[PDB]
Amino acid sequence: ATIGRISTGSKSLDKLLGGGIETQAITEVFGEFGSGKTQLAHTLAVMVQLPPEEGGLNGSVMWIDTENTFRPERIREIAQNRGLDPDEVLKHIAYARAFNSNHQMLLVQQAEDMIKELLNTDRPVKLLIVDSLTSHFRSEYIGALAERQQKLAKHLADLHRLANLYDIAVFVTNQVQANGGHILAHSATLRVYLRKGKGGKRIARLIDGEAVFSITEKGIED
Ligand SMILES: Oc1cc2ccccc2cc1O
Repeated sequence: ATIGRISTGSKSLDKLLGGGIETQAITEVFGEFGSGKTQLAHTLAVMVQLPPEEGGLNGSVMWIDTENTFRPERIREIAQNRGLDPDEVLKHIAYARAFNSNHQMLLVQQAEDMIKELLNTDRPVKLLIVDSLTSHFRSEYIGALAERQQKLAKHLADLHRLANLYDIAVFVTNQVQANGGHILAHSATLRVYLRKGKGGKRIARLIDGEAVFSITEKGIED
């Protein structure tokens, strides 16, 4: 398949990304608590449902939530301010809460079943969100870094296989602050560092110019 792109909602961020986040790729956004990673996830879950003329892929979404941070009311707001019907937008987001890192890994295998079911339809899965990808692994493997890296590596390999096999954009978040970070090392297709700037602006930079945007009723925008 050709590489599809999903607009982030921000022209600035889209330019930095070459048009938007790519299908057949894992995009990892990392930064401190409160930097806006989950807001970007919510925005992408709406944008992907637009037609290509508006920066979407007419796509369905699957969302694995590890921190109980998914907010349907926020999806509704973004959808209503992106000219979409909020009920339709929510009906095309499949949502699951991961109880722990092992359940998170099983949910990726489960996601493949729904991906296959929708593959030949007019609303194939085009976006798989894992927010947060690392939080359970970090808490469960304190003092056991080598084992943590083994499990994360298999999890990321599973996500890669889905991205490439089914032409999906995988978008993952990773909280990194004071003294923290192996990030996801070199595993993601693309690493985006997100931070707060003056006056509530958010700033994004590719790791391996900078885009600037705001969090608004449209999700994010210039
Ligand atoms: O109904 C489902 C929703 C999911 C969401 C994320 C990952 C896997 C899922 C599997 C489901 O059957």
